[PDB]
Amino acid sequence: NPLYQKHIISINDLSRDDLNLVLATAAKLKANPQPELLKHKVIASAFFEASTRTRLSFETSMHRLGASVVGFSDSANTSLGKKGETLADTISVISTYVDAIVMRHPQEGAARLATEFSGNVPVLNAGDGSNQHPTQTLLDLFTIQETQGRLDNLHVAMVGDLKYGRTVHSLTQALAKFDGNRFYFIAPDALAMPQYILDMLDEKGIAWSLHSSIEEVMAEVDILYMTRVQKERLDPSEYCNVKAQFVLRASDLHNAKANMKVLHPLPRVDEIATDVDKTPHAWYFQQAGNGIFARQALLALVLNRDL
Amino acid sequence: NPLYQKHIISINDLSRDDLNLVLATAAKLKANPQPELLKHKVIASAFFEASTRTRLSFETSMHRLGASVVGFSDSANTSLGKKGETLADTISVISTYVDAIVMRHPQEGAARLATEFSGNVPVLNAGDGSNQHPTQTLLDLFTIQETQGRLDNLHVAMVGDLKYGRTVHSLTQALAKFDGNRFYFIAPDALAMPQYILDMLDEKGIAWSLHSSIEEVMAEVDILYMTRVQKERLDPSEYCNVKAQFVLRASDLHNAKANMKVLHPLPRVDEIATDVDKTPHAWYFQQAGNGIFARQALLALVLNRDL
Amino acid sequence: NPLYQKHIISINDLSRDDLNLVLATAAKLKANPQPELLKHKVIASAFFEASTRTRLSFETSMHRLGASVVGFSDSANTSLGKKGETLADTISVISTYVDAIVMRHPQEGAARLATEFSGNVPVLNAGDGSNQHPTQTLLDLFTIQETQGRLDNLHVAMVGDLKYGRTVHSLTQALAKFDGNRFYFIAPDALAMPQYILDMLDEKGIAWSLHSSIEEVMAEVDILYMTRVQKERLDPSEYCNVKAQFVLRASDLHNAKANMKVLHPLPRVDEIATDVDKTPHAWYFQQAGNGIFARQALLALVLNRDL
Amino acid sequence: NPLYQKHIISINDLSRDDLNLVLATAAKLKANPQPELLKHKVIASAFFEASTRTRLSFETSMHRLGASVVGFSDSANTSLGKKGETLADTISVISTYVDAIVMRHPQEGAARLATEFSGNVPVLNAGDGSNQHPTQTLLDLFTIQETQGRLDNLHVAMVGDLKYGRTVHSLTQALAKFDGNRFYFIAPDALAMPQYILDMLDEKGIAWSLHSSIEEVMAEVDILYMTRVQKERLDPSEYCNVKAQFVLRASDLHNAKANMKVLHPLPRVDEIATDVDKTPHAWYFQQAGNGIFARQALLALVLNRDL
Amino acid sequence: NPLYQKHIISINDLSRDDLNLVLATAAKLKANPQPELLKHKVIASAFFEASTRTRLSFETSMHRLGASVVGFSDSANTSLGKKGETLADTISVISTYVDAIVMRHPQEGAARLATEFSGNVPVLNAGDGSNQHPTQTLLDLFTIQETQGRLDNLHVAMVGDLKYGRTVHSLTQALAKFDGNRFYFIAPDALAMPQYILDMLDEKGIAWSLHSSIEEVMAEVDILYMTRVQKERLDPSEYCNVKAQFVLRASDLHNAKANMKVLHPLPRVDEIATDVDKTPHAWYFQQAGNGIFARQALLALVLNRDL
Amino acid sequence: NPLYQKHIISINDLSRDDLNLVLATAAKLKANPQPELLKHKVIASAFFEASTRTRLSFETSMHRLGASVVGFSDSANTSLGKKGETLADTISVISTYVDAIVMRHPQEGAARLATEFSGNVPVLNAGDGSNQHPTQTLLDLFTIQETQGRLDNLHVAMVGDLKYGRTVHSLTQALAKFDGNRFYFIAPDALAMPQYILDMLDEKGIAWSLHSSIEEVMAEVDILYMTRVQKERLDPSEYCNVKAQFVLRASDLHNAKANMKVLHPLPRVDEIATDVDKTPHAWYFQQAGNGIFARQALLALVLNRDL
Repeated sequence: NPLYQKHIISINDLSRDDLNLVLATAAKLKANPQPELLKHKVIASAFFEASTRTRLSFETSMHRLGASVVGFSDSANTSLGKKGETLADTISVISTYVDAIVMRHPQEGAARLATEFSGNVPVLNAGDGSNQHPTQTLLDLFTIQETQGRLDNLHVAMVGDLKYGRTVHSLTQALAKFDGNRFYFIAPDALAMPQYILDMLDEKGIAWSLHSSIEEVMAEVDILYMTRVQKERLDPSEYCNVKAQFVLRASDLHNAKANMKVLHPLPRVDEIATDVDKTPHAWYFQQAGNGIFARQALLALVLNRDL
Repeated sequence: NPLYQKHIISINDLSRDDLNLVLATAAKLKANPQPELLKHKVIASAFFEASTRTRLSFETSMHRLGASVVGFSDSANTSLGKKGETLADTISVISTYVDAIVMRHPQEGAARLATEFSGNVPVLNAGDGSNQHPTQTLLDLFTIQETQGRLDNLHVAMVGDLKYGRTVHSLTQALAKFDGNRFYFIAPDALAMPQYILDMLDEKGIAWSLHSSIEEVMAEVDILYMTRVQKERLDPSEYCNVKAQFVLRASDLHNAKANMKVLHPLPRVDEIATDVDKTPHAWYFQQAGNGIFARQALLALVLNRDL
Repeated sequence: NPLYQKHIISINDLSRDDLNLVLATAAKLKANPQPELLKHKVIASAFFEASTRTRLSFETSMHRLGASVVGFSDSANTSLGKKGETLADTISVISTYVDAIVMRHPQEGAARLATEFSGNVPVLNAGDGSNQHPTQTLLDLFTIQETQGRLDNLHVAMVGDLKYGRTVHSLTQALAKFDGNRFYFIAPDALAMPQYILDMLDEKGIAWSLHSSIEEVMAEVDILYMTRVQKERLDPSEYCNVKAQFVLRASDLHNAKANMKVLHPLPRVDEIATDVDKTPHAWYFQQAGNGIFARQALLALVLNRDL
Repeated sequence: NPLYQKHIISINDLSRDDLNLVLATAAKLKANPQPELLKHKVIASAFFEASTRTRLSFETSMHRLGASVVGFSDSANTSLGKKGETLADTISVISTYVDAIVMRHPQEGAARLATEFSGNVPVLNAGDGSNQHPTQTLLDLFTIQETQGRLDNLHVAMVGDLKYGRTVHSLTQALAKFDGNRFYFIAPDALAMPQYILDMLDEKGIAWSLHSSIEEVMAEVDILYMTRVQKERLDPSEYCNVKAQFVLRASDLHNAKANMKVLHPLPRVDEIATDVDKTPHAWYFQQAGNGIFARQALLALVLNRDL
Repeated sequence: NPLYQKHIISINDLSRDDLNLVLATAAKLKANPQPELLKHKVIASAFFEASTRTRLSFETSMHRLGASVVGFSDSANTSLGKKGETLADTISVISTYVDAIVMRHPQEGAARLATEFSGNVPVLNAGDGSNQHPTQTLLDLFTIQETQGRLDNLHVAMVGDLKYGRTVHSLTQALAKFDGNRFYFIAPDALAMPQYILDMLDEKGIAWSLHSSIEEVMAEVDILYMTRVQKERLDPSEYCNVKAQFVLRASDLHNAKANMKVLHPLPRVDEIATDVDKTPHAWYFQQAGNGIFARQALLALVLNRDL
Repeated sequence: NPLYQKHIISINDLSRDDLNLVLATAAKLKANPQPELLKHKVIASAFFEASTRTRLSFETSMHRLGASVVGFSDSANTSLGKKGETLADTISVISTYVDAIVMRHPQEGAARLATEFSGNVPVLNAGDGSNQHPTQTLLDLFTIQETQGRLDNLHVAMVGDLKYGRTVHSLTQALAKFDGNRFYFIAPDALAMPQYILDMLDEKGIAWSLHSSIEEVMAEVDILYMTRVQKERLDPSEYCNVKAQFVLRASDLHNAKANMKVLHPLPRVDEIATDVDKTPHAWYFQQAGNGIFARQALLALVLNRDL
């Protein structure tokens, strides 16, 4: 168990074998629950910015494995919020209480920074600004493997705010660990996929391309990964991109392949019309449900050495 | 068990037998706790408006039966609060996590709407604007039965904001399912009992009347059900009714019958003077305590098929 | 077990034997956990002002002993916050639900007041304005005993905001129960140790003195107890004292004794430079960690009669 | 010239001869302007609450007579607004600068209070909370005399917020100084004409009556004086009366007498439909225009001894 | 005198002869002031949105001609601001007081609307949202004629926010009334010159072109008219254009013609570096100073029939 | 006339002869008004922070001499307030309109800075943060000369906030220009008279001393100059000094000399009890009234060359 007590900060820190281990464990737990695997563990749920899916799915997963939970959903009633306490001190103190810390924070690098102050307590990154979202990627991969039967040789389009989308940074890096995947990036110029991601793809000799509409790749993709504009992260010089520039409607799916799935880490705003919800391609709610198995798997592996 | 996996949205959806089943189960649990009845259940506590009694009594009840709890007490740190997510999407995602959803929301019909998006997950309405409050009614009935020995042939006065009082809408409908109850409604004209409630009573041939003071019915009632003006729900054209128009003081109880109990779903503001708290008639804190047994009963029946 | 079902409001209400019992129990639990001691207990975590350490350490302690937790971290989404409910009514209702109430409130005397409305439910004071903080004192004593091997015949300096520091009021009273302790108080004139504390020391014939710098006592102390200026409690006529008047830096420790420990109930603001964190004297994070054992001990003793 | 250097605070302080003198002077100025009557006077325009008509008509009148103006339209940038200065000190200082003070203030009695601090400088009350509005009354009388040819033996209805309407308090008192006027008061019960006004009418043996609609007096009135609900002055227990309870529409004028005029001190909100503006009865804009002649007259008489 | 009592709302309503009359009058007044031309006039200065140049230059001009001024610089202390009065009623009442109304309002068409309610009182448009600014254009033309000796056969570049720039809408229309002018428009795509302006130029057979930098027209222009991004008028989908896209620096003027002048209606933000202020081309402060003569001229012509 | 077109920024820039010229002119105008001295002048009243006395007395003085006034009492509705315009640009533009600028601004050095952008237009400093208030000093000197018959060989106490009191900085410098004055400074340590003032007194060999109560100098002073704590200028580390530390009551005047006058530039807050107002020593309202003659004098001298 390479994941035992491992900090889970960036997909960059995980190997393909690490990913495969989590996915296999998640599949096993989906089939055979272990209500007491983490009995007598107490885990911190430390959310410094808003969340519905990530926090509630993480906490549910903790309880499904028998662990207890303490924490907060915003910093306003913490001593950090009201008394001037630093994040470093906050983590140091919490790490004397709990067996693991799940943390979401608006600043890039906050989770990595937390590991410097958490002593021997594993930190799991539930999102650090626009940087990384490794556990979203674990459930995304689980979902892709479940619907496509594999994680290699896929055609994957990512649409929307790729600049600020921590979801796509992690997912692109993860898929780049498998053979022969092909990427299509569709974003406003201002919210393009960051150069550092593209450079990584080039170093690996991975094929990718840019496009100005969903329509021009619709016939070719196995996975259409839609994203929300990260409104709360935008620089003022980017506010013209607040409205979704690419909106998916049911009619846009006319030439989609039979195996194609529309994914979306959620929440969605204007980028997916609700009429998509009724097509066989809509898979974002199934995807969200898979967060339970992916996160149970990760918690079990990080907190229980014996496989 | 007719309640197994049933959505609990409106008293209108429940039969008298349903009510009797919950009450009998609540009495049984009051006498013989079952700390593990709901072991391995995880329940969502989804509160979109303020609550003390309803949320904490519901969560306590969950723990008393061995269930775990995830959720929120306000929408501000959810993706609905900060990222523009719809309520429908919120429920859809939460329903992939938990075994039941307890939900309170400021908009009439929100709980019913949630059932359209919760898939196979039971929704329990902890209050939907000024509409329904079925679990308050369950504990009210439990309390009335406990102090009066029956739910039929009672004289019941309801006082205060009957227009916006979801408590009295549900309770009136429930009591209308039993034989021979007599209702006295005492409210400002602007906050009168809604016509749809009155029409229902007329269809059943149930006796009711309107009055302009507590004093004129005090000698006749078995139950005096006081309510708070629903200040946060009032239309501007109703702000003159913010102050309690009927205030109960200990001296007003001089001609009360020996069996008479003052109920109040709470919280109270100005409508009950604290000197009432010392009289044998004051029963609102006992009533609140009965929320534990009523809500345990409901949870047990909804989530465990075998009686 | 003298602590069984005892309200824990003020150090004034506890005897030296009471304190010794908690400390011995805490040491025992540190060595031999009891994951099921409080199984089937449900405890209220009722926080009406901000907290990181106190609330999370208390809740963790509850879970470590197998108890469940319900409550809130601020009053904003309670009926007290939104519907005008009194604190008295709030406590009365919560006390019908839970087996104990842990409460922090911004008003001096609030915890004592709560005991008047909690019926047969024990109230544990997690801080009542600038008055008392008994559980901070329990962990402080545990920490002092752990590093000094005793609680008598010590030289203890307290620095910073002693007027509003509920931490030092409780700790001074506790240490005054043991033989031969010597106190050094270092505070701005405006935030001096309250006269009522000093009078108590005089009645017991306890030696104490005032000083205008850390340096003048550094060579003599076993414990340097630093505090944060209670900014949110200051009268406007005291705002000049918001900035720490005594700042501890690593260089100030040049003549500290080898056994000397720097304590701080935390959070800290400007009063301890982070370079202190690396010296052998820094013990505030260890101190915070001891909150788990002290609070487990207190919960176990209050809620389980059999030792 | 009885008005020379007279404080103009309440209609109560003026005699019928005083009123007649202002009106005759206003008529004369309407016919023959005196651009230099007040040359070398400087007058303070001191407005502590909002105004369009009163302030701009007063200042225009000052300039039409050759006077200069200094002052403010709100207290926010005065030392009273930002530095904690009392109203008394404010008036004392301003009275060392100017030849007269025109003052509007939200508190009843403020203008009277100002006269205690203004030394030998005349104060003219442009409205003091819900109390008096003497200069509105002067222009109202001018307008009534202009359209009816007299101020005696009229039938005058006043409609709307009579409780808080400083306009109607002053106007009723003024009209009560002439022979044989008959009053009809039409107001919500909560905003009825104050008892002190009614008592005055009774002492003089003046006929008045209350009515619950405009329609029931429409055929009989010479003057229909409409008013705005004084929203910014209402007690919370009066907020149900924010919406106009009596709305005048053109169709309501079907049985109005040929000489009947609709007056309104303005601003109007919902109480007069704009279709009234086109009928021969609409006279509120003419009325507002007469503020120039009435206020010129008052200024000329107060500030220039020689008639 | 074609301008006598004329509403001055849009440049569209003025002829080339009208413009020439104002300019000739302005030149004459610049050379020979008439301190008493408008003695005994009172003019309203009615500003419903912010202004430095327009309001103060207009009021100064009024005083230079001997007129008096009443009004407001924001609507907050008017009855429109605090009592719910409509703009229409506001204008109707003010028009009974004054001899002319100068009005600036945030809504396009507000000045035109005012003329419907001002009776026989001339309205002068000091800016109506993003629509028209006729008096800015009068001073611009005066300034162009002063520096170029003519208003025909010029090369004029307009730069910045041409969509929301009421300044350039009026100025383009005015210059289109003279022979042979050539326009260069340099704007972000989102803030391009409105189609209705361009269509007008096409109808007249006027040469114009679009460009993406100042540099590409610098060598050819007689007038470089810079503008501020109208931040307070931008739609959210335009917020990316808040920062000036074209910034003029002294070094950019290296190939400017000797007669070239940089104009800017002001205020400027980031679009003109202060090092331009020292070059012979900088003429925006001279331009602002010419507002006095242009506005005196307009006031004199509108309010005094005899030339 | 050395003052003709002179910028009036700091008392430091004026000679004793300059001061004597203003005072003699003020006395002459007090005795013989000149209603047309400044006819055809237009002056800017540019107030960027709150004022009652300074702005209204300045504007009154302008009108008393026949000048007109344009300006603003706060920056909120200027283009500086709403459109991002710099102060420099604001002054540059205003200086093309008016014959002089009276300016008050919250930032030290703002008036001096304005002179760099005002071209040939004189700037008169009505207060620049905590720095200078030259026109307050002119009226103070006028008042001292009026009550003491001289400006030399006086005993003058200054009390309150001397650090932030622009009033006392200017007044101390002015009095230091005359022979043999003796100063007593009474202030909280935190708000002591600035060192740069004290150094100036030392360079001139002027006697001064510090005291901790009004009482210890009461018997010796000719002038008791009280001041308000400059609350809006205080650093947070000074907020303990918000309440007046020295409060003057009528009883404190028991041993005052018969010629002693209490001055206060006003507004006052808590530092002078209103019972002082009735004693012969109270002279602050007379002092404020003298602002008219001092400011008329200054305006006349600055704007009219011929004496």
